[PDB]
Amino acid sequence: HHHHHHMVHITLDRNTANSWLIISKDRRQVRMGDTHQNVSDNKERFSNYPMVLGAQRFSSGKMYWEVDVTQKEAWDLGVCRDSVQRKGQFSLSPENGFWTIWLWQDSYEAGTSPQTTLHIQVPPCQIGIFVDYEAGVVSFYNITDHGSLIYTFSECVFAGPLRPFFNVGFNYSGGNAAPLKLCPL
Ligand SMILES: O=C(NC1CC1)c1cnn2cccnc12
Repeated sequence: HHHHHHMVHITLDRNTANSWLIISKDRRQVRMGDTHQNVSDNKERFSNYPMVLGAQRFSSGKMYWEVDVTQKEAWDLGVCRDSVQRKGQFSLSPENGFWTIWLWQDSYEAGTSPQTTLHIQVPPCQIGIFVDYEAGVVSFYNITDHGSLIYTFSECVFAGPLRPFFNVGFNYSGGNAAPLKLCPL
């Protein structure tokens, strides 16, 4: 690709975070805590899953950012509608306002309904996420493998402002404590 020049500075929005997440002072890293993080509940917080949104809202243009996933067993990344459901159980699908990929149990999948098998030869340590609002496109790139394409959602129906979306995953195994980190430009 050649999308790096639409690079945007993403930061995490503490107020949207699940109450077990720990966001770094610079708002560029997030990890699962071993307990509730002593914050009040609010209507923005994802209740059921270890999710958090970026602070930035996008309604036009082309946007690109990169996320470090080093040594994680499980995660979800992409974008979502600002109006996605926060409370209770839900599936990650474009019908529910999410454009995502994930790692789960040694397989990578795109958040279609039903989910789509990805073919990645080089397990990624960093993921690039590209959004073209006007074109209706969300694309994912393997930064570890010279920027190779992972997946493209096209004909997307955003139907409102978009926010960067993150899921650090549960850590039942003790092997998924590592953070998600927004990578420098
Ligand atoms: O964005 C959408 N689809 C594209 C990404 C694959 C999309 C969002 N809601 N919805 C409802 C019916 C059909 N397609 C949709």
